[PDB]
Amino acid sequence: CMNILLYLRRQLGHHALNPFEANYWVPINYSVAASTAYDCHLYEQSLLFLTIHNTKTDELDITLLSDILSQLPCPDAYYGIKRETSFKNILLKAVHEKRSPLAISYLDAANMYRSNGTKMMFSNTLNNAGF
Amino acid sequence: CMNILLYLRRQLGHHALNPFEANYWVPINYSVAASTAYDCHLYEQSLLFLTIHNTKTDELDITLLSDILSQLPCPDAYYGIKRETSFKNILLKAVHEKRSPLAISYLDAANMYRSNGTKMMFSNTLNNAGF
Repeated sequence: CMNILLYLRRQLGHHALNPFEANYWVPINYSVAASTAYDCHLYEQSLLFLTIHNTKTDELDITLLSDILSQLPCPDAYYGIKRETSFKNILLKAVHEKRSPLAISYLDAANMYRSNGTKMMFSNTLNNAGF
Repeated sequence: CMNILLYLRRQLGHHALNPFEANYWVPINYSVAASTAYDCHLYEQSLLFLTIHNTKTDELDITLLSDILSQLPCPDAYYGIKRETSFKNILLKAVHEKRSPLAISYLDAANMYRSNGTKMMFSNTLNNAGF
């Protein structure tokens, strides 16, 4: 369904003034299509559908955008949106970056001592660091 | 016996050219006295005997000096004598500082799997680092 929607989108709709109007020349909602795409694991399509909706109505879902940026295979992703800067957010940022200064080992040690998939993150950081 | 030795060394020697040779009025080898003092747990006294012996014979026991400086209460000890660096001198020097740069945690982690005392040094390094 996403493929046929995109395929109709590329073709020039009849008596359509705007190419984006040709995208909506079939009346569809881009948020639900983008959610289905991200559930279909083809993330570039989900990003395209988000861009369609934002260019139309500016209705980007922050949760969906953050999740897409996370799971997206591109290297410089997951930094597209800036989450509320808490300890957990910088813990995730460190475990994704895998940095030695202010290493995620310190953050996960704080989590374990304070009893706050953190275990998987700690083990991954330990194995990827070298210890 | 060490108390008598020191008491006699302190006294003014009649027709004695040097206070140095006055410290050697009773013929003895100060190196064995210093080793006994180190075994007597009076490390400052052991260093005094070691330096008087080195003033006489210039024949200090390097291993004995390292053993003395390992337990000396002064914080800026352990660096008087340099041990030619190997993968055991780096670890032992980093244990004392308990520092995160040039991580003693890293060297301990490497040695715990390369199999190159440690069962307490590692735990104390981890505790001192704060993890």
